[PDB]
Amino acid sequence: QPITRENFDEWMIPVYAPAPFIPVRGEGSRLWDQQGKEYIDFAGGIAVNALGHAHPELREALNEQASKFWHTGNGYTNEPVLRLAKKLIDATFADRVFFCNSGAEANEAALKLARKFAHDRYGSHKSGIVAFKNAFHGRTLFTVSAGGQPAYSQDFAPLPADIRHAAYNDINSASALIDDSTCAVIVEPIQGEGGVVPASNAFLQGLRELCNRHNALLIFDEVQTGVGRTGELYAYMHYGVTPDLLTTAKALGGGFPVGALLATEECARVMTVGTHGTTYGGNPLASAVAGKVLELINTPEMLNGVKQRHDWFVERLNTINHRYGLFSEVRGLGLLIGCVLNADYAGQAKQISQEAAKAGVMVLIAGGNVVRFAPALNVSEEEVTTGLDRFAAACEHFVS
Amino acid sequence: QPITRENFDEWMIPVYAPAPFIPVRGEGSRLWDQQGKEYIDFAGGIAVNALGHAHPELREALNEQASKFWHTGNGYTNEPVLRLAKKLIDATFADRVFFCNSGAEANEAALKLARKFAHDRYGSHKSGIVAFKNAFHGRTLFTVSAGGQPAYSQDFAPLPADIRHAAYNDINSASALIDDSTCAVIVEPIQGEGGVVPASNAFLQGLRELCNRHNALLIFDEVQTGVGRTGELYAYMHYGVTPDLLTTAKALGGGFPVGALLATEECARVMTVGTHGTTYGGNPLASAVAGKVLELINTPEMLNGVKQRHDWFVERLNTINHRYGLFSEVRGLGLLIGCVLNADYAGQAKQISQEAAKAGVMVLIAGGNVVRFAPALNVSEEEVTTGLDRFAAACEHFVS
Repeated sequence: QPITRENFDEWMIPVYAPAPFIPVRGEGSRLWDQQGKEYIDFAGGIAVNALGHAHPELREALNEQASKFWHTGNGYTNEPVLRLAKKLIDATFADRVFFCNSGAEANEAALKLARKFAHDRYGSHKSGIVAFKNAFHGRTLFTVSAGGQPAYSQDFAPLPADIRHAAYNDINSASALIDDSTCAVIVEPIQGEGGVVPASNAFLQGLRELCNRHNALLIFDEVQTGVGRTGELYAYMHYGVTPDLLTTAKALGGGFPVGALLATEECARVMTVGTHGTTYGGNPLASAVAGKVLELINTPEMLNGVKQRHDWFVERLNTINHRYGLFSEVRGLGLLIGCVLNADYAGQAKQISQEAAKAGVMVLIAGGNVVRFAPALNVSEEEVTTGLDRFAAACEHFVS
Repeated sequence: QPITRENFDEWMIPVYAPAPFIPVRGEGSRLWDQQGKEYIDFAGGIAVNALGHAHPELREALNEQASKFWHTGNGYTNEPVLRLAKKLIDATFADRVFFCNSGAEANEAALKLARKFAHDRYGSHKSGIVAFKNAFHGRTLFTVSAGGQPAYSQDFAPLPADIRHAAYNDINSASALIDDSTCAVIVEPIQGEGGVVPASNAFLQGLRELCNRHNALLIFDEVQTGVGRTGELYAYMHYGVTPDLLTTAKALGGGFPVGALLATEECARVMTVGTHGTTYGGNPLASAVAGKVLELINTPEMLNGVKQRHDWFVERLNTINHRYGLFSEVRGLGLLIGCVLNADYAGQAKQISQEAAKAGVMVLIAGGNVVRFAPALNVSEEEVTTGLDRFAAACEHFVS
C-alpha cells in the first residue's frame, strides 16, 4: 500500500536515477519528502519552477480555467491562448507564436520551420543545421542530433543528416561550417546542461552576422534561459542580439508543461495549414497558467529582484569557495549559476550534489564538473541564506 | 480589449485553420462559444476528452495535487506518478512504464527504444523501421517520417533514414519489408487520422508473427485508440495480440497533456540512465489527473457503456445514411467511428464538418473522405440523440 523508492526500480523504464527520497509537498523554495525532511530547493525543477512550489496565483489561474474547459484541440482556438500570444508578441521581437508541450517540441518546430523556409525561398539544396558542441536541445531524434552530446545520440542511428557542430563561443569554428547551404544556426545564449557556459557578446553578434550574410535563420534556444532567468525577460535582451526564431518552454508554464516558438512575421508566413501541428499545444489550461506566469514575472520589481538575488548567490558562493577551495570559477547570469570545479575535484559534481541533498538543499549538476543553481525567481533572502548555509555544511562534509 | 477570431490570423503561426467561433466553456459533451451558441461535442478534443469538458472529478484531482506541488523534474520521483505506473502495469501486458508529454514524444521513445534494443542485442546493422501508409504517429521529425503521409514530411528533408512504409492491412506488403534488419514494426490498431480504418485480426496476428520470426519489436500506437476508446481498455485486448511496446497518450490525461510508453521487462531493461529523458514527463499534476482518469474509465460499467454507445451511434448513423445516401460505409470500433463518403461526395468531409458546426454539432474529418466521431466515453443518451439530430439537419442542408 505505501509508495516506496524501491517501487521506482520495479516500475519505471530506468532512464533516471532519482533521489533516494521522494517529495510529497512544497511551498515556495521549500520541499518536503515522505519522512517530512525539509529541503531548500535551488534546483527549481531544473529552471522550471520560476515562482516556486504550489504558488497561490498559479493555483487560482489553473482552477479558474479548469472549471470552464481544458482542451478542444486545434480545430478551435481559445481566449487564454490568444491573450498569451499577445503578451509574448508585445514583450519580444516576435510577431507570431506557435504553442506546444515542451522545449524539445518547440525546437522541433523551430528547426522544421527553418528547413521549410529555406526550401521555399532558396531551394531544396539548402538544409544544413549548424549547432554547437555540448548543446542541449531536447530528447527527440531530431533535437538530440542537433544537441551536441554524442553520448545521447549514438545508439539511435541513423540520425537525420546535415547537422554539424561547431565549438561553442568560437566564431571561427562556426564560420567554417556556416555557408549558403545552411538553413539554420541554433544556439543557447547560455549552455545549461553543458556546464552553465555563457555566450560571449561577440559570439552572438558574430553568429547574427554570419546568419545575415548567408541567409540562414538564427534560432536562440532560450528554453533554459528564458522567462526572467537572466534578469531580463529573455537573454537575447541582455545580449542586444535579435534572433529570427526563439524557443521558450520551462519557466514559461511555471510547472505546467508548455513550450512556444516565437517568430518574425516573415518566418511564420511560411508554415502553412497542415505543415505542422500538435494535439495539446495552446490548450486553455496551459495558456491560462503561462499567462499568469508572464504577468507575475514580467515586472521590473521581479526582474530587478533577479539581479539582486544573483548577487546574494555569487557573494556567498565566493565566501564559501574561499574557505573550501572546490571551485575554479563561478559563472552564469541572473539565476542560472554554475560553480566549476578545479582540477583537484574534477568529475565529482554529482557527489557534491548528493552531499547537498543530505544537508537538506537540492542543487543540480551540469556535467560532472559543475554544480548548477536554478532557484525560483521569487526566492526569498531567508531561503537563500538557509540554503547556502546547508550548501556550506555540505561542502565541508565533502572536503572530508 | 475583447478577443476575436481575426486576432487568431494576426498572432498565431498559421498551421491551423480553426473554426470561425471560439469556445469559452463546456460541461460534459456540450461546449459554448463567445456568443453563447451551444454545440454538442462529438469531436471530444480529437479523442482526448474521454470524460467530457471540465469534469468535476478530474477537477478535484487536479486541484488536490496542485496544492501540494506540480513539478520537480526527474531527479526526483513522486507518489502520483508511481501509483499511475502501477495502475497501468496491473491493467496491461506491460511491466515497466515511461512517462512523457504527448503521443509524438511517446512514439519517439518507443522507436528510440527499439533502435537501441537492436543495436544492443544484435548489432548496429539492424535499424529498419517498418510503418504503414496513412499512419499518423505525431509531428516530430522522427515520428512524421515514420508517419505515412508524405505531404507532412516532404518539406523537412533530409529525413531520418531506414524507414519504409507497407500498405496497411496488407500482410504481404509488410513481409516484403520486414526482415532480419528490422528493429521495429510500428502500427495503429485503428488508423485514426487516416480514415478511421480498423486493423483486421489477421493483419495484427501476422505482424506479431513476422516480428517474432525476425526479432523486431512490435509497437502498437494506441494514442488514438487507447483508454477505453474501443470498448476495452486498449485495442490490443480487443484483437488478442500482444505488442512488445505500446504508446498511449490523449484520453490518458482526459485533457491534460500526457503520454506513456508501456513496455515489457525485457525491453525496458535496455534504456539505461541518461539514454533518454523528459523535463515534464511524469510530473505530479499530470499523474494525479491520469490516475483519476484510469480509475473512472477502467470499470466494466464504463467500458460496457462504450459498446452500448457504439450501437447508438451506428444505428442512428445508418438511419441517417439510408435517408440521405452520403456514406458508402460506417466503420470503426467503440467510440472511434468513421462515415466514409461514397464517390458522389468524395473529398467533401470538411464541408460536411462545417455544415455540422453551423447546426451546432462538432465532428471531425479523417482525410477529405471521412467524417470522424470521437465523443466522450461517458456521453449521455440525450447528448447523443440531440447531436445526431443536429448532424442530420446538417446532412440535409449539405445534400442541398
